[PDB]
Amino acid sequence: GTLIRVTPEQPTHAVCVLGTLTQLDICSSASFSINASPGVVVDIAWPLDPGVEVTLTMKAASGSTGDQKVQISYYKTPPVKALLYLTAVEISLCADITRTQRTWTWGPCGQGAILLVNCDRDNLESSAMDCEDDEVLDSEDLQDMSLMTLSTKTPKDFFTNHTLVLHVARSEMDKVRVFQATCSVVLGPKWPSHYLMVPGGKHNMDFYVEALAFPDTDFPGLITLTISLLDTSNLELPEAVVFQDSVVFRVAPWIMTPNTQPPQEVYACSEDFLKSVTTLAMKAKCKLTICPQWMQDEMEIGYIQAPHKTLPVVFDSPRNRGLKEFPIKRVMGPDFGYVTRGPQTGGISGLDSFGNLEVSPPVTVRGKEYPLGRILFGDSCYPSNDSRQMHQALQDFLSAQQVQAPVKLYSDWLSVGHVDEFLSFVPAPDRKGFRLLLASPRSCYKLFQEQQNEGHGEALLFQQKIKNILSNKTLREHNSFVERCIDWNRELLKRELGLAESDIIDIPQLFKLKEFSKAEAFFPNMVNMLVLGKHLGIPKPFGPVINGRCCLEEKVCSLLEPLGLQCTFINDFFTYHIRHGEVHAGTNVRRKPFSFKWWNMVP
Amino acid sequence: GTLIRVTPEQPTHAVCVLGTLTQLDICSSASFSINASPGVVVDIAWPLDPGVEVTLTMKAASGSTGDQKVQISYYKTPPVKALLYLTAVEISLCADITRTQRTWTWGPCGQGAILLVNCDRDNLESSAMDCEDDEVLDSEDLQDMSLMTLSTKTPKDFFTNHTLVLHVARSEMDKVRVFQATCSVVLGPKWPSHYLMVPGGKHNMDFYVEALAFPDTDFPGLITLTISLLDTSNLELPEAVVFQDSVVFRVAPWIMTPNTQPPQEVYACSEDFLKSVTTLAMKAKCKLTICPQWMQDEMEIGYIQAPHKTLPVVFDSPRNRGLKEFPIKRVMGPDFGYVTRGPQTGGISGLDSFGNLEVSPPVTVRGKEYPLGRILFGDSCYPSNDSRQMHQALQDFLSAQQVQAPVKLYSDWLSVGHVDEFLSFVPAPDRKGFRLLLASPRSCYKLFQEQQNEGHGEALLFQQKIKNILSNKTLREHNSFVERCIDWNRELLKRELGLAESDIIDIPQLFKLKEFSKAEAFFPNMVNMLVLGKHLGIPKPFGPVINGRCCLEEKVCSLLEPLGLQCTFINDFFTYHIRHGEVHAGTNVRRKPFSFKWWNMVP
Ligand SMILES: [Ca+2]
Ligand SMILES: [Ca+2]
Ligand SMILES: [Ca+2]
Ligand SMILES: [Ca+2]
Ligand SMILES: [Ca+2]
Ligand SMILES: [Ca+2]
Ligand SMILES: [Ca+2]
Ligand SMILES: [Ca+2]
Ligand SMILES: [Ca+2]
Ligand SMILES: [Ca+2]
Repeated sequence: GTLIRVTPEQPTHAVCVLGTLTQLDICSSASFSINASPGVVVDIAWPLDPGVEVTLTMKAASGSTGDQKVQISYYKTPPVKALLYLTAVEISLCADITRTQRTWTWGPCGQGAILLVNCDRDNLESSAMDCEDDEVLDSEDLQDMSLMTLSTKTPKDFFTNHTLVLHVARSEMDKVRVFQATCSVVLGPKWPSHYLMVPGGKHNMDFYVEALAFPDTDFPGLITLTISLLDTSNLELPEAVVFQDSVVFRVAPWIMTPNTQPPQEVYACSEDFLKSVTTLAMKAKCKLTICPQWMQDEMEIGYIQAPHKTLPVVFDSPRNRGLKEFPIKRVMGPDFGYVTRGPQTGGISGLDSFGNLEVSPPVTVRGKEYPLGRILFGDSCYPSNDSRQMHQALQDFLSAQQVQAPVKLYSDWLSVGHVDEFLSFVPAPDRKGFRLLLASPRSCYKLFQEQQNEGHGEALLFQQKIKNILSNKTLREHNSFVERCIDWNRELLKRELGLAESDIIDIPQLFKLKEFSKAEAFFPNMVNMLVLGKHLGIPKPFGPVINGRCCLEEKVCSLLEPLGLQCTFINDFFTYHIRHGEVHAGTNVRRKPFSFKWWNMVP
Repeated sequence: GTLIRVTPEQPTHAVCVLGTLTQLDICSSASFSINASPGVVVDIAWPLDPGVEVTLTMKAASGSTGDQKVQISYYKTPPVKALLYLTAVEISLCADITRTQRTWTWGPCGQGAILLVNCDRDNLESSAMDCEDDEVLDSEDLQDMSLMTLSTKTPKDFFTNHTLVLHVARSEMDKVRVFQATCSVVLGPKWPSHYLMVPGGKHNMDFYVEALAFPDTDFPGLITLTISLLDTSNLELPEAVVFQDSVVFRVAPWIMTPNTQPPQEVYACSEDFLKSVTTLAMKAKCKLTICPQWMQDEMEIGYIQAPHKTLPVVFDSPRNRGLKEFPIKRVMGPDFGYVTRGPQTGGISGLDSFGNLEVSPPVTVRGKEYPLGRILFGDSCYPSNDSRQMHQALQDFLSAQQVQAPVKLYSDWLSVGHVDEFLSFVPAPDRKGFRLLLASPRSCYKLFQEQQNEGHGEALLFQQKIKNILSNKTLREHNSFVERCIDWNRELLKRELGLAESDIIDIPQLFKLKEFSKAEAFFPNMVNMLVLGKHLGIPKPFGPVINGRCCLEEKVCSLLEPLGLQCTFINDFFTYHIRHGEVHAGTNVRRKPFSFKWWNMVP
């Protein structure tokens, strides 16, 4: 908004940007009438009372300075004319604010452009994320960036006495970079403002914007870019600002992908195990990449999305065991982004591994819908000197991507400590579209007791007989405490995901307590499975054999077959189980991103 | 929520905390009926279909373990009884959540206790904020803290096999401390969890909680304290959690105090100037403290408030000139809190001085009400190599106190750079309850021109004559650019405070451009005034003398008299004006805090 003050002493000269509101102070220097050239529209809510509001609007840009005029006449005495020469310009900075009112808003009916972190590597043969320099080295790189467009409509000579400057706050320049195209940098970590070399008349200049940081504890994730129109007419004074406009970009969050999303690519380490996963992949329709152990624990493949582009992004875990380089060389690349968090030289724990990191399927909870589901990750029930957690920097980061609003589950009771070890999700053809698989000691005691009741108490696990497993009073106590622990999470998941019992399938699974009374799988942990659509790669439990078949496998089939799930039991025993993890821990999946556009959520 | 599983194999034993929801899984091990002792109420929404929900509620705490029982009978065959022995306890952690549903919410109808930073010094003769140690050294200190209360109702022997532990996340322990009273620490930066020594029966233990950090960029300002009930019955297993409850405190923000709040105490430095402010104070009803120059620029007196207590808190500016120690020795003390921000060894600017920091009066803006008004502070219109700003750490801090939602105004055009130099607010007996005073070159040219018209063009400012001031073409150009700058802010303030023109009074004030074309006051800056209720201490302009009186003083009186304001013109010329500041820059005020409770705002 602007208030021009006019005077009989002499004429006023002023610019009006189309779309702003220009009022007029007629009273300050001195009844009155107003007449203006045809291009000016004087609405006028005359007596010389200062409560009278007089606005001026223009419809077309001027073709020449002082193009349009307003004449205010003051009247017992003869008239006194105060003159005002106006020049109208179009000054509009444009973005994709309708995601295909200078505030960013969530929702299908909100407004605000979207910006991707340029955290992938389109560059020829380098090893750096594209955004860690001040150059656009490849044409393909521009697809990842967001287009912003300055449009001006001015007289041929306007920029004789005006300059436009594009700028970002100092607090946000470390998070964004802006290239101008005919590509060179105009804004970035080094430069917060830049004078545009614009010609008079009708012009358009394209800018390409990338982000350099994902939202975090210290970054809500909004970047503001402003254009300012400056009067540089009087050579003995500074620039005076005449008009300021600006777009607000929101930095796209890193988004995770539940087991219910159609798989696209599988990952593992390098013999018979390797072959069975390679059969599942080929059935699941996805391509396969291999590495020459715990491919689950070191990385998590998410994605970032915007109306113009969407690409997968690896979340490299701060645990830095043998697979440490795999995310930065093999996965990162063209349309494959990269993020990491946490201390990299050491200072982590086992809950920092990404088998401790999962997402739920889309869910609705006492009204609040979570279209991308909710990150699940494990920790203790309270902090003590013995208790473990995922590092605060990872928790903080997942929360700052506000979209899959994380839930803390209880995993510290397990030796290894991964939510993976007691839970999985699977597709289902009805009811919310999935099932929760929770590991269940109750279920396996039931199954074994029924087996001994039907006469098979001499049947051998692995070698232990059913009769002995059930009579073992310590095994039972251990598995009761483990039931308490899993049950605590059952109810967490129930509350935080809005699940009912009919959303949940118990899978027979027995546990044992070992070092520091932490829990480990008594036989191969079936819930630690690889979900490749409806083709499931479950660990071979090597269960009691009744009627020419493992009664364990049989029970799971009874449970998952009627959901249209096809169970394959992979042998991972000497290769994986005895080393504290299973099929799910020896693998990873790239899955299809949600169709639902994260920015349409109202978190 | 809890789901107890009952079995014919043998009786189940379980605790139920009053106020939780206990359901029953009758189907897992195996028509049926339920009968329970009188203390249990079985609502029951029978056939043995697993879709049948069976909850149990208790009304009184048990007097002894397994006090209450539920008997589930299974029935062609004769009955099979599964038994369940329940023990009910009261476990309730209490706070002042109704500020005189385990989420903190803003508003007159929301919920959540409030926590003060213990940033004052009640301690005898020390020099440290109370909260920088793990001791409560004085009884008086407990008034600043918030009371939390654990109530238990259990059988005399319950804590034979259960322990309660109080805890805070590791991410929040550095921001809170908790003392237990009969006072010693149980939680804090060192300790995230603690085992409570509670006796069976009916007990209550008081805790006293203080906060150690104000909300900031890295602290939204919520602290969560949780109690956990742990079963420690089986000596060969870890503790199993049975019940978790928790209160959420919000850390009270630092709140600033507009010129419209009744003054309580004035501050200055040590001759005739000093005496005139001492007359104004004594009329304004407030006490006076003095220091043996720019008392405005180094500190800002705000306050923190909670239902139990409210105290003033100094905001010591990172500029560290001669007055650097004044906030930490003279102001800080009993019921006088302390905060600071920004780099303290150097790395600041003049916009960092707190004459660059003001608040508006309470205001409403296109619907959104701001009951505590809005922080105003100055910066440039865009960032260049020459432009100045208030340090990001100060801006970040003021914004994180979400309450007086800051507005950036344009002050970098002034030499010194303070919003103080072009604006003040004053009480008014009508219309929103105040006036905005903006400095106005327009007004003074008008006044002088009218004076020369009425024959006084030989009248002497200071020595310059009116005739010459008006004929001076450079003075005029300078004052036009300065008008552009003040006008830019007029409209900012109009938009961001919802002001209309009738909220604003122009005060005649002429400026000159000097070093680097920055602006300074041509004569004593009248808008830089000390507002002590309705008693105003304005700088003596030493204006042209007409009719035995400065026509400048006269104009201001014409302007402020009819608002019931009493102008006193203090001479600060050789003492203050010639050193780049005025009365407002040579002073400070403690003012009465808003009656409106900040937590009732919906920011
Ligand atoms: Ca680049
Ligand atoms: Ca790229
Ligand atoms: Ca890594
Ligand atoms: Ca790309
Ligand atoms: Ca994972
Ligand atoms: Ca203390
Ligand atoms: Ca205290
Ligand atoms: Ca200081
Ligand atoms: Ca106190
Ligand atoms: Ca101030």
